[PDB]
Amino acid sequence: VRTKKVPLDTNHKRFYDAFAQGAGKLDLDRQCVECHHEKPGGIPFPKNHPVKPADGPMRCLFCHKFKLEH
Ligand code: HEM
Ligand code: HEM
Ligand code: NA
Repeated sequence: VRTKKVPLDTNHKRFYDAFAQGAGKLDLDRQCVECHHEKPGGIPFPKNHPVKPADGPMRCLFCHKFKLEH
């Protein structure tokens, strides 16, 4: 099935804007961890979600596309 896109909402608008301005996806991915992380606090990944790699950030934007894209 389809994997979920980045919500276009107040929580993610700055990433949409940064992306539109030329920000690299790896730099953006690093900022996602602020909220999307493991216990305690924040927004935990579901069971079975991929875990972070040794080299560089988990590539959020590779699997979770922005909406409004071409
Ligand atoms: C960083 C660029 C980033 C990504 C990528 C990302 C993705 C993401 C997904 C795929 C979801 C699930 C949406 C769904 O189930 O349909 C999701 C949900 C939420 N996020 Fe997020 N997110 C990124 C960054 C951040 C940051 C920095 C925050 C905190 C300010 C944040 C927060 C949230 C919240 C809350 C949700 C729940 C659904 C919603 O209200 O949007 N995300 N994110
Ligand atoms: C990068 C750190 C990253 C974030 C942020 C992120 C978010 C995220 C959320 C919030 C969910 C839950 C969705 C829901 O509530 O229904 C979620 C689930 C899935 N993800 Fe993810 N994800 C990040 C990284 C990655 C990477 C690198 C991949 C692919 C290798 C990936 C894929 C998936 C899949 C599949 C799911 C379940 C289906 C879905 O809900 O989209 N994520 N992710
Ligand atoms: Na990426």
